[PDB]
Amino acid sequence: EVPLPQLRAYTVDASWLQPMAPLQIADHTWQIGTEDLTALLVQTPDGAVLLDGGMPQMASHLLDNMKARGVTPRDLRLILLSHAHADHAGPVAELKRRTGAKVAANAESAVLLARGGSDDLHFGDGITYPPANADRIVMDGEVITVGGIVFTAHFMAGHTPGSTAWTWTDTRNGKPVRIAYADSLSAPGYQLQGNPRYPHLIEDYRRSFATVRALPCDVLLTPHPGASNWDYAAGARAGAKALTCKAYADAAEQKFDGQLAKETAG
Amino acid sequence: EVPLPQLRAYTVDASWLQPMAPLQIADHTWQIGTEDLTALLVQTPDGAVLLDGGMPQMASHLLDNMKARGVTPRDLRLILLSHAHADHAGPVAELKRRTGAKVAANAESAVLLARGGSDDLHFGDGITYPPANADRIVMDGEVITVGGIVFTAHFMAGHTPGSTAWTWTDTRNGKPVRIAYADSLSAPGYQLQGNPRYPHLIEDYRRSFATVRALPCDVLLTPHPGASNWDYAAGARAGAKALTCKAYADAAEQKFDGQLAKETAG
Amino acid sequence: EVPLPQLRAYTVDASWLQPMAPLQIADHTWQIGTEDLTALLVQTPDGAVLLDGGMPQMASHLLDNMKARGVTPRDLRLILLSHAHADHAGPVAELKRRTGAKVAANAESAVLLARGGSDDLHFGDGITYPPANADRIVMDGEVITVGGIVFTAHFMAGHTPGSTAWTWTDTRNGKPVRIAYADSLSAPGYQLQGNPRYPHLIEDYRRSFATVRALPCDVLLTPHPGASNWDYAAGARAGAKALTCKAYADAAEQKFDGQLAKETAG
Amino acid sequence: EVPLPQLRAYTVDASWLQPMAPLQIADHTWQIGTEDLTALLVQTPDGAVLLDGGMPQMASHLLDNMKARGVTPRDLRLILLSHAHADHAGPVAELKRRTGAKVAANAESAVLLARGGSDDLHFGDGITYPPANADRIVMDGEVITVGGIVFTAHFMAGHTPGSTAWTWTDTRNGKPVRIAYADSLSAPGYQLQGNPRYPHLIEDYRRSFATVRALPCDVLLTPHPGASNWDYAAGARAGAKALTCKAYADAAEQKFDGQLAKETAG
Ligand SMILES: O=C(O)c1cccc([C@@H](O)P(=O)(O)O)n1
Ligand SMILES: O=C(O)c1cccc([C@@H](O)P(=O)(O)O)n1
Ligand SMILES: O=C(O)c1cccc([C@@H](O)P(=O)(O)O)n1
Ligand SMILES: O=C(O)c1cccc([C@@H](O)P(=O)(O)O)n1
Ligand SMILES: [Zn+2]
Ligand SMILES: [Zn+2]
Ligand SMILES: [Zn+2]
Ligand SMILES: [Zn+2]
Repeated sequence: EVPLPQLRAYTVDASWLQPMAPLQIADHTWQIGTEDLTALLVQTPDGAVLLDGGMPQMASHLLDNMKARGVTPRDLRLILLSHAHADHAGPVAELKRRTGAKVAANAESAVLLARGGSDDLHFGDGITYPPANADRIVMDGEVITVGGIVFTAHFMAGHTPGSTAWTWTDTRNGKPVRIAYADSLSAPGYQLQGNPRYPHLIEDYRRSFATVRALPCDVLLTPHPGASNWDYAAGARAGAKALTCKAYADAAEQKFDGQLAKETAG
Repeated sequence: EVPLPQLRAYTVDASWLQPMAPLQIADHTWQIGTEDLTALLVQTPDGAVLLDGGMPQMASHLLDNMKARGVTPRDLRLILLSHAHADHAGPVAELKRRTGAKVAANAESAVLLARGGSDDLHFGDGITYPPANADRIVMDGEVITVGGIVFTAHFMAGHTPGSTAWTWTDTRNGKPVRIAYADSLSAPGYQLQGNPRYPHLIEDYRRSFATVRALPCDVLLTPHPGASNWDYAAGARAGAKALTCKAYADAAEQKFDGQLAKETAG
Repeated sequence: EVPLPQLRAYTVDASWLQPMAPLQIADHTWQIGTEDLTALLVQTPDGAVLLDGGMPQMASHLLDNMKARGVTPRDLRLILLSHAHADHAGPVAELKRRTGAKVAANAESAVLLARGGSDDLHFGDGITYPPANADRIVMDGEVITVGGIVFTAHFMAGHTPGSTAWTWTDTRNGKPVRIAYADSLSAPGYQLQGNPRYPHLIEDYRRSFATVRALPCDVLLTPHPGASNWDYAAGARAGAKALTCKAYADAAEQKFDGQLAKETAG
Repeated sequence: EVPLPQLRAYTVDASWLQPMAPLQIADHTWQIGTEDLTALLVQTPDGAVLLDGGMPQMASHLLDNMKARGVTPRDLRLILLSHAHADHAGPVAELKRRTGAKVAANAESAVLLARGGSDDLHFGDGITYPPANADRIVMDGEVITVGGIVFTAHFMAGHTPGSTAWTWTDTRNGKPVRIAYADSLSAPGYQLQGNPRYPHLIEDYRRSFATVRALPCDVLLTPHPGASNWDYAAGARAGAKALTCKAYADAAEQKFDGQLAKETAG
């Protein structure tokens, strides 16, 4: 006779968990996550901002890289998120406990974060992580300012209801660089049509392709670097092959249309 | 070079996950969990109560056994807990979504439940589960009444700060049976002395031994049946060898004293 | 010298607090709130649903009217909300404590409900109420079924980010009646243009006028009955003068356009 | 015919709302609240701590006094609480939004804080305030360290289940000063005996008198200064008549015994 199955851990490709030293993107913006998971540190004269943290076990590595950059735990002021899945919001609860950081997120991301990713619209309880509370709720197009760097929220619902693109302007060589950190536009194993948990899913993805296409976007970054053709291990040429926001959105829409056709067939 | 380790799932002995048919304890009280995890159903003319649910993957099995007993999802009114660890409160969030059930717990258990067992005083984030909210907060000695069965809370802090014994009076052969569902009194791998996260840990365990010793207790049940010498697979003799509350408390205190001595040596 | 001002209570017109006996709308749908605040009871063979509860002090009155209708506290299964302001969600926390009811709401309404209406985008902390937790989060167009009555959520953001219309089909004289419970479309004292807390406010109101115009709508009801020209004190002619959803939306848009023009001038 | 009563605001004596300039207690410790509500600022080389905030409308005044002391919003690191009633935790939610501050509290205080003081064991929904979340849960006897000042929690349940005394050592004239910020020991209008919401109320108060009597206590402060015979308007003699912790506890117990006798008679 047969016992219920053991709980299964959320396991990922090794490269997603491979630590890297900080990689500079612009004068105040650094990649400090792993080879294949983005975690952006933005350093200001008035404290630091983190956009995404990657997987739950990455907290101490993030703190090490912040230290290397001159950011102590007390200096971390704000955490922002692309979306509240385990491989991007994983270490947020632990980072809040170990630093001065407060979380800003939209309502959808906040409720998923507070559930630790449980009762996911598509994954159920298969991919969970330590829950955390949001300190500030943001609305579409709202700005947050830290040390004079202005971050704007652009909602792009689909991958999760709370999926967000974050944009800000940094500098490089004395010239402004408009950075767009755009969320995933994938739908991995999702039921797209007639989904009772997400009835307007397709309409939301279509709007989000348009949103991403139109972002202020000298440089595009994504939570998985491969999605925007970044190679974090490629040093001085890490961002050389990066997609524009237009090309990223077009690729995502073409992929999405193909998935829809397959779902209709399958 | 070396990636961060993969997340590790909370895995348990097979017998902890082995489904069993309902085993009657008294006229209205049934064991409906697994061979080695207690989940008690108390059926009243005015709805049902569940005390503990076991592991997260046990939700559907619990619902099956309730159905077998004549309890539909709408009939489940109340969930009570021994303590909010993954192997006793595991399926609570899912049960709340799939039934009419509301959760009553003390403040300590409620905050741990809402974190999904994360940031545990002793386990860190090693043993987590889907978070759930409590609908009612109870105080020490408070009663809750369902269909005329009266449940009394007896706080017994130690194993967790929110550890609770639940007592009620059922019947068997026309005579009252005072049932005591006493929580774990173990301290598995805990730092007992000078623990910065739990400075009065030893004082709390000592008080809890006294509390358990004095419970109204014709029949003792525990979240792990082995702790009270129950054998759920032994049919008509399942409870024959069960400890008294006095003997359970004495055994736990002797074990605890030995662990203290070993900690001092080790 | 001068002390800080005393806290000021949220006071309302007397008619908003004037109890009324249940007024039947269709075969299973009743108005059970006050003369000028809507609270709809929908009775099914499988339990009851409440849509809105009015002000915080209305809980006991609601329970009295439910009792008069044959609905005991245990029979109330579900609370739905138009929006989470004090004069519609006021008694929700108390109703959850005193009944079997669980709350279903969208993410925006859930986070405002959990704050008890504090940190409102427009009112600050001026209009607060006892906080409550949502048991189920719903997405736009999602359905909830109770005793065979099907409720559909239609998001209509503006008055609050989480403003929702609820629609369902009841019967009257053997014929179907498509009921639309549409939220407020007012913006009382709001900064409409360039609002940093709600940057897309005007775009959201415009979309919501279109949403309301298109609802399945044999009979329109609104949280303030006057907004849809209901007169709950008018007995057999209570709903005689009621607006269509089209006329309600058109009136709201004309009002809104006038407010925009005044804001530009003022 | 008669409408339901209007909501009634929580109004207090004018002196409770009378702003005062900062009054120094020891080298790093200041009273910065009102004439009759304590709010203690402790300034360290590594950020500031606030113990209590008074009433909800005191947030801006607190921020003004912090500014006068050289503490900017970003410098406020930690809020601690005596108990989570409206006249001590009132402005906590707003302070968290406007500063860098995180809240540390025990489980009981955290759950009451998250409800905004609603569903109080004794007051019901009569005295509510904006809800806030705790960032850190503390256990009895646990320490928190900021800039080298060590704060110790001493639970003293009774006035609320989560009532806490906070102790720390400051300096004055080159000598250590052991400061005890002891919570209220009052029971205003409480049912003491046989209270179904608080069955061990009397036992908890008795233990708390003993706890307070034994605190390290060169200087006693209380949330209402009058309770410890402080006069914040008396300048250089503000603390001259202050009670010892022993005398404060003895007075509270004598008062409590009298209230018990009256309850038995009345
Ligand atoms: O290309 C992307 O956007 C992408 C790539 C891989 C995986 C995913 C999502 O499943 P995650 O972001 O939740 O991991 N998204
Ligand atoms: O004897 C007991 O009380 C016992 C036995 C085994 C394991 C444990 C605790 O680790 P759990 O209750 O969290 O599983 N406790
Ligand atoms: O016509 C309406 O929709 C209306 C009427 C009066 C007041 C209001 C809003 O302020 P409330 O719904 O928050 O009370 N709205
Ligand atoms: O002496 C005291 O401790 C005292 C004095 C006045 C009022 C109270 C309590 O009601 P509060 O602390 O909730 O205001 N307590
Ligand atoms: Zn994802
Ligand atoms: Zn345990
Ligand atoms: Zn409103
Ligand atoms: Zn108080």
